[PDB]
Amino acid sequence: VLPQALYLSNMRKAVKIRERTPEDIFKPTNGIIHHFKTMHRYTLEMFRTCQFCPQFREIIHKALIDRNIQATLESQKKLNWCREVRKLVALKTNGDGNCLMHATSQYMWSVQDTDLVLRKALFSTLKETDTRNFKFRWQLESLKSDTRNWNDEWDNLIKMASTDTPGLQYNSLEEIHIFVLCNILRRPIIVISDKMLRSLLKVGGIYLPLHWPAQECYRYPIVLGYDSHHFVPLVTLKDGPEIRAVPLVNRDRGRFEDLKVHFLTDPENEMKEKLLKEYLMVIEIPVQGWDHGTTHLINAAKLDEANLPKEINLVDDYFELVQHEYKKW
Amino acid sequence: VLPQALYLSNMRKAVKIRERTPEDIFKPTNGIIHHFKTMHRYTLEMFRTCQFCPQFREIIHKALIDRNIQATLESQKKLNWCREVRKLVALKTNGDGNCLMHATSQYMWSVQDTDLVLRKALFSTLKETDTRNFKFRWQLESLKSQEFVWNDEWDNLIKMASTDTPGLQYNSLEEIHIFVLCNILRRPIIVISDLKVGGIYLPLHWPAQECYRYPIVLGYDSHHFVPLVTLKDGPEIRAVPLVNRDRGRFEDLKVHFLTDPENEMKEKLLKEYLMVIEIPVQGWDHGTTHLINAAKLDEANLPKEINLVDDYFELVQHEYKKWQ
Ligand SMILES: [Cl-]
Ligand SMILES: [Cl-]
Ligand SMILES: [Cl-]
Ligand SMILES: [Cl-]
Ligand SMILES: [Cl-]
Ligand SMILES: [Cl-]
Repeated sequence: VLPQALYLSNMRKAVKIRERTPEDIFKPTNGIIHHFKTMHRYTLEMFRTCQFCPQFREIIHKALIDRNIQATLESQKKLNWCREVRKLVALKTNGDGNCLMHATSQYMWSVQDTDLVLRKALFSTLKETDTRNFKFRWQLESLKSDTRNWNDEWDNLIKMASTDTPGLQYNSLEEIHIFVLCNILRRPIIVISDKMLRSLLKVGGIYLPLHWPAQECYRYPIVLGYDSHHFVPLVTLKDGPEIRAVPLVNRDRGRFEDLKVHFLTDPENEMKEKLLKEYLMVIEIPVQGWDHGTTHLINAAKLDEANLPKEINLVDDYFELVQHEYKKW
Repeated sequence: VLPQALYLSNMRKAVKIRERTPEDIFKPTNGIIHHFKTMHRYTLEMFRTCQFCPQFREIIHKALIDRNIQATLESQKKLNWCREVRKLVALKTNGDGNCLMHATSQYMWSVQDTDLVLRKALFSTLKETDTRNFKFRWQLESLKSQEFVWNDEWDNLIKMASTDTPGLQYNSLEEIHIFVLCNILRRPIIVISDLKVGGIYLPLHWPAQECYRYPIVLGYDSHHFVPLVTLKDGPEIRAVPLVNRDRGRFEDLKVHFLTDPENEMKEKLLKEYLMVIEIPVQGWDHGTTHLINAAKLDEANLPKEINLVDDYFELVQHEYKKWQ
């Protein structure tokens, strides 16, 4: 019926978007990490489906939405658990070992990382610059959770970022790769991950571009979901009264558990709340208490409004195809 | 990722093109046939797959070209027999029973008739307009058959043009439907084949001055129509021959549904409705050259907004750099 998956809606447009990305990268010569000049500020929003009928809804949802990860994260009260906030929806992402990049790229630009532009930029930073501060931060985080050979393990993580064949086409990436990536984008990344109930994953949590001053970074996050070694973007649904925000804590039975903030130094961790407020637009939302009567204020970060112009938006072209195809029923 | 139909390089743009088509149909009050205002004057050409690594040249062909029908028509010496004119290539067409329209739509607009705009336009004329003259021409052509072994036949032809389920999804179409179609387009249709569907269909319900004088060219084999488009950019003549070699002589392509007075002036009619040129070709005696008639083919002219092969071509170029 409709396209069988998003990218088919305007292939020429996708190519145009992809072709713009490597030209937006600025490569300094004073040792500052390479980074995007403008495109990191873009954000996708998904269109509403409620106006359509179940046979149609079904084909749009089977086409665009990863309903398996969406159900897993919702059923654990990790995704879409606050009544105050706008729904997020998981978009299908290719599972080829480059999905961290495909999901990040879709969240901003509605296309996956099929030219390997983000993957290469990550590997180039890891391979060709001094990474001593990234290494230190990762050592600290490694020791907060046998005999470690630091040099050998660091070299392996650099190797994992390469485009070389080893979830089979590329090596899977892990936390440090997310942290380096957010510094290339100058934009925080928040990962909502599958995780065992405390009564019984470490990739979940908040990655800040700490190698830049907050004033030089975009202050709405990219929001990804993670499950079974797979990343997806979790994009906001157009709707208020509900507000665009993502909670920065999870429920844990009758208490709350802060999302992990990754790769901090010790003094940063002491002023974590202050740091979060610099790099994100942190608001407080009242939620129902699962121990005490009434209510508890929790921190959340504001999410961006859709700003990805039509001329670079597969989702807009997709929706216009939907409308055409719809009115014929 | 190299799509199997030109339109899929940009499905959003395909929809825009299809949406333009019914609005371009003019529907007179005085009983004259409904007809396109402007869009009938568009022509698609295919891009060259040489000037690519033959390895990659071959990836595109499996993607876009109906090579089964190209080889059949070429081995029968009907398609691309003449070494003096440009090569024509058969584009893949949906075989759902609406392929006459999918092929015709693709030749002009690079999209298939998937909203049924042309198919509905045909049925509308046959079920609404009067068609007295069409039926007469059809009777005359039908009675030329030297032997006959008969009149619910006209109503069933009308029914065949409907969008009703028959079998494929739609009823297959025949010669008379081609003739009505060329008059809705005000543009000749030429069908290359080995149903005697092959030949030339002229929009004779219109004076030639109101018609577009480059043809639509289709191929036909095994109940299936495809467009035969010009391959873009050597120095061969941009024209389709109006004869074939047949047993050591040149035989004219059939011209369909003419009246007696029209038949007596067939060559003059061809010269009014087409751009006829007289070109030299090699004889069977290699010491001899012959002049034959050919009709000029149009140059590619689909504008930016609804030009689609350029979008497909851009995809190809991006993919090829990554392939080098
Ligand atoms: Cl776990
Ligand atoms: Cl976490
Ligand atoms: Cl020849
Ligand atoms: Cl011969
Ligand atoms: Cl013929
Ligand atoms: Cl001869």
